[PDB]
Formats: sequence, C-alpha cells, structure tokens
Amino acid sequence: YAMDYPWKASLPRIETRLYLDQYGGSGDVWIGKVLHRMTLFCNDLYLKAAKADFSNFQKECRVELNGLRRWYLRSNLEKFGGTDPQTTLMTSYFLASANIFEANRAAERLGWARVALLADAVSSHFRRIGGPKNSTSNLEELISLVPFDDAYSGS
Amino acid sequence: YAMDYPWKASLPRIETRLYLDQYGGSGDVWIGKVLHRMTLFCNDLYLKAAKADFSNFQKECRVELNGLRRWYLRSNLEKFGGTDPQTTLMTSYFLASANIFEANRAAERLGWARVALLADAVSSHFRRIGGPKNSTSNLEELISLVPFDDAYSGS
Repeated sequence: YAMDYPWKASLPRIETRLYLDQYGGSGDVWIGKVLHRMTLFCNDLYLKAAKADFSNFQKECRVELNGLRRWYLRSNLEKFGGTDPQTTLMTSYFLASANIFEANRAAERLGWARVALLADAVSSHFRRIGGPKNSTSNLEELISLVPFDDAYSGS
Repeated sequence: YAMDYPWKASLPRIETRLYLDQYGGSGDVWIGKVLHRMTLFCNDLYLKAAKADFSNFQKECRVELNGLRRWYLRSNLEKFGGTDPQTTLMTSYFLASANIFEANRAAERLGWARVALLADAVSSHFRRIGGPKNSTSNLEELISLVPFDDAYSGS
C-alpha cells in the first residue's frame, strides 16, 4: 500500500480501516537474545478502543447519507446532470467525510458535501448548452436550496 | 403645542426643540408666599447644557443627509419614486432621526431609512402595472443596494 499510495494522494481514513485488517495485537512477538512481548505497546485493547469508536462512526455516518439522500432528491436539483444520481451522491460524500470524521463537526462535514453536489451538476449544465452565452435561467437562486441559517448563510 | 399633539402624536425630538424656545433657566422666577428662587433645576447653565447636547446632535444630521444623498443617486432608483425625491428622502430620514436621537445607534438610523425607500418606491411601481400579475422581472433582487455586513445581511 505504501509504495503505490503516496502521502500526496492518501485519504486519512481509507487505511485506518485497512490498518484494522492488518494488525494482530498482542499475538505478535519480537525476538532478541530472548523473545518477548510489549503490552504498553501492543494489546488486545487498542483494538477494543478502535473497534468501538470507528465502528459507531461507521454506524453513525451511514444514517447521515441516508438522511442526505432525500434532500438531493426533493430539492429539484437531481433531474439533470449525470446519467444517475446515486453514484455521484456516494462519491461526493466519501471525500467530504473521509477527511473530517468526528461527530462534533458534522455541520462542516455535511455542508461541505451539499455545495459539493451544487457546483458540478451546474458544471454539467453549462457544457450541455455550450457555455454561459446561451443560458437564460437565473443561477444565483439555486444557492438558496441550502437551508437558511444566520451564522452561516450570510457570507 | 399641548392642545393638539396627543401622546399618540408626540415625537421625542420635535418636543425638545419646541421647549428651548420657552425655557428660562435661572431667569424663571417662582411665586410662593414670597417671590423666591430655586437654584437647582431652575438653572441657566441647564439651558446651555441641553443646547450643547443639541448642536452635536444636528452635526450628524447634515452629514448623514449628505452621506445618504450620494447613495440614492447612484442606486438607479430615481427612475421610480416621487417627482420630488430629495424631499421624499427628507420625509423618510427625518421620520427616523426624529425618533432615534441617540448617537451610536446610527446603524438603526440608516437602515430604517435605507429600507423604507426601496420598500416604498416599489409601491409606486405597482400602481402602473396593476399588481403582481403584470410584472416583468424578479422583484427580490433589490437588496443589492443594501450594504453587506457579514452578520447583518442574510436575515
């Protein structure tokens, strides 16, 4: 994994799932003059911390895409663009949630993935008419499909 | 003044101006059993006190007038409006400045003026077209004339 995925392109979440699938724990032994183990270093407990918090993170985020689904399919924006909405829906939430993965900054997390899906289905719409020379529908009103909050939606 | 200006028609700045003409200071003399004075509140420096409080009130009454009159021109609004827009600006800003007379509430004083132009001048526009039936544009766009404060704008 390290030779073909450099630091420059690795998401900070993909291998953290894969690191569970590669880690033995305290069933792994160092040799020396005499073989030995290290329990401040390797336990069956660091996994128990990790298979607790990452597992409920995997739990608590897949109900969010379940909640993020219908908004895309109700705000009249899913109609045009790609061949199908669902593969663009799951792609745009992956890179928007593999980076930020803690339960206190969801408002930044899901608000990222919304305006992720806003700017590309309209990027599709401009080439399908050939640029902004022959577009007539007003485009600064699509920005209101994100709900109005005071602390965010001003600027 | 007190026989034709009820409490429902008495404004807190046109009142103060109309008492300085009948204010005496220490020149007002009281009659008891003996012709006698009372130096404390019947006092001549009090007349100079409020008049020192009243000039510096009016000094911002000219510069917010000059400040607003350059904004109303460039905003392309004199297309609409009454045939005398300067006095229409006068009758709108005064109706705020006679109400709020404290200094550091200028943002309340400017906003009450700047909304009540573009909220009134549109009502002239509908008297020609018949209502909202025969409209030809999006009337929602007319807060572009309003300055952007990053806290105050969106709500």
